[PDB]
Amino acid sequence: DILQLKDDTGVITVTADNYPLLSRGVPGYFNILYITMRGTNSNGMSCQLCHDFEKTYHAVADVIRSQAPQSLNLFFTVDVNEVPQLVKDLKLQNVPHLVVYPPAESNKQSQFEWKTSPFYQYSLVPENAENTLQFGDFLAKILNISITVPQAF
Repeated sequence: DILQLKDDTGVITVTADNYPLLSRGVPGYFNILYITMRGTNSNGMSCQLCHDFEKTYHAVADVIRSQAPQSLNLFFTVDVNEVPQLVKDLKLQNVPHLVVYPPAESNKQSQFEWKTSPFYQYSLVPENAENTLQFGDFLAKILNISITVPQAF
């Protein structure tokens, strides 16, 4: 049922409704979680970084979905204005974040939670908002795959 939540871009949107379930993970699957903010903040200010990496996020997702079909990974996106519980649980203080949860150890499955499970974090800064190569390499190393991201020469 979880796998079928993927939109046409192959990305699953976290909601306040499905979050309690999704945060419990899927056995064997990595969780790639983009934590963002697509609207304005309370101050009425946009998040240019969120918007920029969003496109980088999807490009790399598409590449991996196409070149690593066997790969046990799930791509998620959560907006901090839409899922306040995830914001509290994850003690979020800013955006955007990109974190990757490895699958829980089988013997420790029932104790898996986005909130308490260790994760890799890809450092998001304006300097790499659009570097699909570097982000691609990041995931390829974690997922143990070899990919080629379109970037010309």
